[PDB]
Amino acid sequence: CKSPGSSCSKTSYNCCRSCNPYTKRCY
Repeated sequence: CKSPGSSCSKTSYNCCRSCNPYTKRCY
């Protein structure tokens, strides 16, 4: 996956945790 704060987005589900669209980063 990516970091638990990696700059994800809406389609980026590469977070082992999840993607926060408020921070555009993973929770």
